[PDB]
Amino acid sequence: SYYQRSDWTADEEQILLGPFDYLESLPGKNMRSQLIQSFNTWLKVPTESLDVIIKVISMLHTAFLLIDDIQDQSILRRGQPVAHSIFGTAQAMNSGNYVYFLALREVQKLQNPKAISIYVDSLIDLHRGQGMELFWRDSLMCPTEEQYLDMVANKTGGLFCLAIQLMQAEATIQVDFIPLVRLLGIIFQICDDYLNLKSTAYTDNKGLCEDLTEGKFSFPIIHSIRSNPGNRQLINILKQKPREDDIKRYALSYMESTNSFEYTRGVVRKLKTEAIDTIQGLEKHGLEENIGIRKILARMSLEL
Amino acid sequence: SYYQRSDWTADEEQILLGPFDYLESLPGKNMRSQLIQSFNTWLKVPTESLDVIIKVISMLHTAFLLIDDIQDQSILRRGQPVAHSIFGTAQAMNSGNYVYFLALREVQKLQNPKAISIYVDSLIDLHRGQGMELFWRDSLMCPTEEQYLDMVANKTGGLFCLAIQLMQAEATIQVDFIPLVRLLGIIFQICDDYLNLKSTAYTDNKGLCEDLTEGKFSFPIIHSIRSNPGNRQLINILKQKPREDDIKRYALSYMESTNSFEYTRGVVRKLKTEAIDTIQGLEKHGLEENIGIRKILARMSLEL
Amino acid sequence: SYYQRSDWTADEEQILLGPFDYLESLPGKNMRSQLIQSFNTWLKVPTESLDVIIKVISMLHTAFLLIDDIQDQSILRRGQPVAHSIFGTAQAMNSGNYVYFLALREVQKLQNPKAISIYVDSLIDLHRGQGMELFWRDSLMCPTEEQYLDMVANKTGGLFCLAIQLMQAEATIQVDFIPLVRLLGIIFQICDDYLNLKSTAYTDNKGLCEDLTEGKFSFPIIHSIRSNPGNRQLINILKQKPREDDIKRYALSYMESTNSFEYTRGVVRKLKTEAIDTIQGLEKHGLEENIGIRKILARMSLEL
Amino acid sequence: SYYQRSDWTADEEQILLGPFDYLESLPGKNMRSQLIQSFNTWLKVPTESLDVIIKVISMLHTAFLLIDDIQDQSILRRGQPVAHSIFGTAQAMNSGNYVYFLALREVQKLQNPKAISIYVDSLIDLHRGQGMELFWRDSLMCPTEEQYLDMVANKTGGLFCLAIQLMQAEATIQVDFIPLVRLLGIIFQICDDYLNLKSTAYTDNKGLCEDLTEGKFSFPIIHSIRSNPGNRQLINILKQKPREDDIKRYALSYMESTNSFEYTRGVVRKLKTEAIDTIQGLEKHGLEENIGIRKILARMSLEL
Amino acid sequence: SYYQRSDWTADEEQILLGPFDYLESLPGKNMRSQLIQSFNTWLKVPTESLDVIIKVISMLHTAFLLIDDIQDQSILRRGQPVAHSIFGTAQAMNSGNYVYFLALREVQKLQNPKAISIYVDSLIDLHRGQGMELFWRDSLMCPTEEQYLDMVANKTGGLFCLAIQLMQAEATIQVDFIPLVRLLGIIFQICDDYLNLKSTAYTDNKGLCEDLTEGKFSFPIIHSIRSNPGNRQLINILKQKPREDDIKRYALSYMESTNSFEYTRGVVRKLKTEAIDTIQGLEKHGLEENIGIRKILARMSLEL
Amino acid sequence: SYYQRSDWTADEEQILLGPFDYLESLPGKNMRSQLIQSFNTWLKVPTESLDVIIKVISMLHTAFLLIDDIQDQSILRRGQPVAHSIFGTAQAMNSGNYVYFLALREVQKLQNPKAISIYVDSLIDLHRGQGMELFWRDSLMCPTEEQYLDMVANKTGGLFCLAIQLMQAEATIQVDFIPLVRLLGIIFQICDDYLNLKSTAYTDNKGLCEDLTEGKFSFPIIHSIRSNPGNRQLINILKQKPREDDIKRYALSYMESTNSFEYTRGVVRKLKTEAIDTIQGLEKHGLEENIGIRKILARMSLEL
Repeated sequence: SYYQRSDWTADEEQILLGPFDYLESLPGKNMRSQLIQSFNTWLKVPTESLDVIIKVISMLHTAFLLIDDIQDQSILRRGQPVAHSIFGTAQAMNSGNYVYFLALREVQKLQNPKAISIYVDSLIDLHRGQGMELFWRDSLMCPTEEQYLDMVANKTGGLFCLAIQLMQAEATIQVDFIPLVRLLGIIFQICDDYLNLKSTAYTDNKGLCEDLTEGKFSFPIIHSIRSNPGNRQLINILKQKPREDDIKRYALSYMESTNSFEYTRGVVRKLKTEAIDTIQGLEKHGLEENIGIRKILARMSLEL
Repeated sequence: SYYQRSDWTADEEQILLGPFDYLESLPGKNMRSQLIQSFNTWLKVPTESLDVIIKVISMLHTAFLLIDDIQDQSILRRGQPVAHSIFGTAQAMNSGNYVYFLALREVQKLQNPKAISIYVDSLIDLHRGQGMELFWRDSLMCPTEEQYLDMVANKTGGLFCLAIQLMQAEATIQVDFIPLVRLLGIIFQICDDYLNLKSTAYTDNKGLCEDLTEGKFSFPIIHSIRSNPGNRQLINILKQKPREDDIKRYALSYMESTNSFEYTRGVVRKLKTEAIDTIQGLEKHGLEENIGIRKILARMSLEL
Repeated sequence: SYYQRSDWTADEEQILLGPFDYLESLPGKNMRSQLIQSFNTWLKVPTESLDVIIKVISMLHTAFLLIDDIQDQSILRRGQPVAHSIFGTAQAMNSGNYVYFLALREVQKLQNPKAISIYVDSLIDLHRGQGMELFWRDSLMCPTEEQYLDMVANKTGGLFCLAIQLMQAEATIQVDFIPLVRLLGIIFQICDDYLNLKSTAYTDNKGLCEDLTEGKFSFPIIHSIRSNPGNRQLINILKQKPREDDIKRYALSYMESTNSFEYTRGVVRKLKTEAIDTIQGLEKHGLEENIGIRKILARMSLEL
Repeated sequence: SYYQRSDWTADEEQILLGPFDYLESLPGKNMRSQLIQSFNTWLKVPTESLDVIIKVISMLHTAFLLIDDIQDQSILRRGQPVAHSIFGTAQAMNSGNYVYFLALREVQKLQNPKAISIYVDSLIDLHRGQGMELFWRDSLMCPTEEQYLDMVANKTGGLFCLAIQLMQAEATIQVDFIPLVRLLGIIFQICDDYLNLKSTAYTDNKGLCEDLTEGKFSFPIIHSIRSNPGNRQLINILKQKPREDDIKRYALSYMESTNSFEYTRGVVRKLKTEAIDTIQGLEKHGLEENIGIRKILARMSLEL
Repeated sequence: SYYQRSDWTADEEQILLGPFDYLESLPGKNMRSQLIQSFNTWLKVPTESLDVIIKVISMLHTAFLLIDDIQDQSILRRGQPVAHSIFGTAQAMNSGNYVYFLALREVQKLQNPKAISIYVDSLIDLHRGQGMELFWRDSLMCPTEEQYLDMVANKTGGLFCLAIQLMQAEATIQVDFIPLVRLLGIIFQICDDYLNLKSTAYTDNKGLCEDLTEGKFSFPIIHSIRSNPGNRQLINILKQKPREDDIKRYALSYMESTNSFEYTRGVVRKLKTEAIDTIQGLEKHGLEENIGIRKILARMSLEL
Repeated sequence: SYYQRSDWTADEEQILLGPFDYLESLPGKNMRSQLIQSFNTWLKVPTESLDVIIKVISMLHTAFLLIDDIQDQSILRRGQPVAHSIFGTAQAMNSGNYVYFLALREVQKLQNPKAISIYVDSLIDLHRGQGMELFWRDSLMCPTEEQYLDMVANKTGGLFCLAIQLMQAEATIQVDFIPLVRLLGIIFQICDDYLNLKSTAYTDNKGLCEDLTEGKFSFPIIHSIRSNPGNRQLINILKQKPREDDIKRYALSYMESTNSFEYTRGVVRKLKTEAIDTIQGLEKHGLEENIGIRKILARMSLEL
């Protein structure tokens, strides 16, 4: 035969994972692993299966970061260069897409037929989330706050619900944790939306107000645009995707003038009270007190 | 409750599949359908199953085109604009990645315990193929022809093999058709590589010598670079990613001087001969005479 | 005294009108002269006054072309280079703005107390028209056809009305010709919108489908976008401001599929019919039969 | 009728004035209003008419800023983003051009036929000034100092003389203040020319030496170029329109080496002595002592 | 010892002369060989020496083409891609500069004490010529025709004179042929300047009117700019360095209106007449009738 | 005669030397002049000839800086703008190429036939050095450390050896100093390679890690790339030519992780010990003790 097929070699797998391994080497906050641990106080998935779920979620998380940074044309991730500024958008996009299916091969180790439908439903929902966010961005059409939370429940909540739904599939308890964890993702994203524009530590890790450079209809941005349609300064700044900080400082100033950050803080307050009440609900009906998930809720809301 | 979850709507699916429907609306060759059809003369998959496999292969094929045209920074697809030059790269990339998982969902309709692993194995090989091709392109490091074929087996063969491996999994005979189909994919790809540089039908559909613009180390380009490594004009032309026709016709002329199109024709002759031997071996061992796969063979190499 | 004021010199006026004289040297259709001439069959303005109004309308028309080609980022004007591609945007913009006021000075030669307010009212409407068109373009927000016509009445009708309103102000009859002329301007503009996409005479003078390159929401483009709002290819093509012909011919093809050129032809038929009714009504009430305005009518819609 | 014309709505006027209202909200020094107040000590125009003149001058001033920033491709105005970096050059240019004629409609409220000829003569002169400055810039031809002051007397003095000439038209005193106010504009512009390169507060408000980035043949720049034609470093730096501060710091260093800033300071001294002597001249012949205009002269000359 | 010095290898010379060999592989006119050949009818240089001078002139000529195409930012050379569009500017520039000194080494093979000073004097004049041409281009300051000719004598004559001055130095007769050859170089250059704007053979080899794209003040361009300095379109077109054909054909049309190609034809007629007089004077004083130099004369002006 | 040749004027020589005179006015470290003085303790070349050698070496040094900065697309030189950011790449390249031959005319003043062959051999070697460095850079092929030192001995050592070899030609002593001075250039370049990435004073003079922006396979960069081929982060950062400091700080961090700076320091140690032993060798055999060259060796190695 003229063609003799060769085995896949570690050296080649080291190329394919180049961009992905670069990100995993950048130190991150590891909040999804602490989310899983919190919920395991209740679901008590054994260590063998839990370690597989933690691998799958951490894998997909990094893969999405590779691809969001490309799609969102970001400069910094975790204070350091975005992977594609080193490896180029093409290899980084491929490396992330590759990992998606490496994680699918991992979920398969659970030998749990429900876990597969869960992964497929989840990846469908994640892509539906980024699909709507990109739609609004590129059409310069500000969504309603309700539309935004639907999108976030798919895009950010979608990974949280995968993690917990895989755990539910690996446990016999018949209690539905998904509503709680979806709420936690929404809070997490709204908090992330606020910190992008207000935290000094987020300026260090992504740059000043990078959501403005990216053109994102984020939560406080939506509220400031919609609080006065007569003024089109902010939505036009979004259209310009400004890299300059003079424009970003002006936008962040305009957004304070529309009380958009008290608004967001107040919404996060109301959602935290729902989450605490949901948690207390689960515990009234058979579940032991869960300090860890109360701390994960406190940690994500400190409005730095 | 502040957040109430909404259903996914037909209008939103229409947005998410915007770029995908655009490509599907472009008249194509539907070549993998004619290949499945000709293998079904042997495998005789039930029609409901063949219809599901045909949808899966159709979706994935269009989806990769979205992603591949982005990574290659192509301009034309099937003589029309590439999807991201209409919808933008981000929405094109998400549309393609989305469809990867809509197809995984469609594979589930077969209800075959082995289908998920077949899908995973193929998507992994697909990304392994494209991963290595990007690696060589981005590093300006010319592969050997042996390495090229290994990569092609994964990249172009990877989806051919997914089709025949799903069919095998739904058939009642046990014959292994994979080495044949992977040979058919290598031939298909080498022919594509030649036509991209030498066919008017391709200069009209993707533009004149578009593998040069995209910097690709394709089969004739590899041969021409390696046949006189003291002359470095062709590899340097690749690095310049030329959109200008004058540079591309000079490269094309250099490639006739190194006699690389005759080389490629000869290799295709040798590979088609192995394919016919393989087909004839399968037929001497039981299976019935397959005219259709001989026509597919003779159609894909027609201009060679 | 250190500073001594110098006079303005012929050499400096030549510099200031550099871009303006350039456009005027380009052979044009001189269409507004043929429209003034045909309304003068009724208004019978004295020749000295008509000569001043004709210079005023000529200057303003060329001046707006300078400014409009800059705001549209056009390439060709009357088949030749646009003025700023020779003189630069800044000098083209100043030349045009200058001429606005040289024309205001020429209007003063009429010595008519009401002429200044007519000029002001027209320049204001002109900028109101262009203001709204830029607003819709820059915001990627498709107007309704009713909104388009209102805008066109101001933008294209605004200078037609200035001509006829200055003439009325110098005539001795009291008939109001404005609603007719503004209808004539809306027709002129809709015809321009159609020809820009469908005429070889325009593809040679401004380039193929140049309203697409400039992102304009023109009459047929509005109809095509709104007639199937689930398909978003055409509006997305506008956002990309494509200079490539392949994208433009795809858009042009989509626009034939939504049947938007037949729609535009029908609307022009309806509007020409109103115009003839209006003309005939003016004639039944006293004024003499005006063949010339019927020829202007039939000339501007000729290719429709 | 198929077309029914709509009234202009406040919402639409809020769009047209978008860029203009943005500038008027940025806090400025308001030196033209204090110029008018100073001169009213003498002309005693009543409050009803004066308020109209102050509106017209402040309107035109902002409109010119919109357009100069576009023409001069500036980044900052009054320490904040230039309007067109938010609204785009097109809407900003239109909004400014629009305001030109809004101000003409305002001058009309004076019901003073002389005021109209004054406005027309003034707008002619302003455009003649920017016409010559742009001519020299784009031709990389350094003017003489005398040519520069002729240009400035039109460009900067032109607005000062409009303001005072409108006041003279609204007052019965037969004393010609224009020579004095033209001198004041020249001083103002030379001072502005120096502060652009030397003031720390101007670096905060426009950036470091932004006249260099813009390529302006400003007063000290002219003198430094002409003080040694053998060296072409400075005029070549002008050609490069440098955004980098390394180049601007070098240019400002070279310009100190040619004693160009003592030269400019010395010229401002001589012009202030002329202005004070002119003011004393007006007062010897009937006019009361005018402290305010002495302070406006002191405020503009403090060589920060 | 840590460092051990290696020899220079054939493979490394191949790399260094990569761009130079590329140009030499492009079919050219070999015009300076036909000029040397025709002067050798008189000077009768021994063949070994003439072969060395011919190699020196060949190398320098190709080398300057490398450097000149870089400084002019040209696209096509002899109908093919310019060397730096294949190898990059840096390697093209180094290749050319390298060859300058490989040619100095070849000049040494003549073993003539006066040859080094001849080479130096020519390279110096060559760079003096190109230096002044860049100065006028970069400063947008049109030279006088007298200045142009002085520059051309150095730039184009400079290498003609190097050839004839090396030959004179190896011959046994004492006749001075330099003023003749420098006249021949001025004629050659003026003809090149005309053909670049008017010949189909040149529009195919360098592109349509490429001196406009490169902003050159060439002989007809100088005449057209200076013949009506009130019209500034042509000089402004130079500043824009237009790659667009529409701008270039407008310039070409303006240049026919100023009657600058007839002027250039007339000047070439006058200069060819002086050349024939000079040739005939050399022949009446001893030298034999030189048909070949009359053919070179009549060939270079053929299209004029 | 129609053409009358003009003399070269000081004003024109001042244009040609524009970029070169700009550099010579920027204050530099003057290490080559102190190298020549050190070696003259031994060679005792008289002041008349030495002053010529110092002129030639300082001339060529500046000329190469003009051209390297262009080739390497640098921003700063000696803390100030690169000459071509003021004069443009074309005039700067010409001015440097011009000076090459001005220096050749200077070497001629030595009336030393050996000096000419020395200059030619040296300019050949310099261009061979930059030829190989550019080859590796543009091909993204990391050379071996041995290949790098061969290149540096030509590129940096080539000017050092010219200086000393011209002195040897002007002196009767028959002792070969070239091996020592070539070693000194290698040390100098390795030191320069390290200081580019580590010195605070080099960040001030060229910018942070400018070798990374330029894509140079410098000494520590080579060692870090080759110390782990599995990781391709650093060589890919080289390919991207990063202007951003986030990427450069990451690269410099990665390079510390591979102990590349201890490696380079250790190599410089071993080379200094060879140089000191070489110097002691020359002194054992007749040469007087040479403190100056011991200090030039100490000054270049202080690893700031």
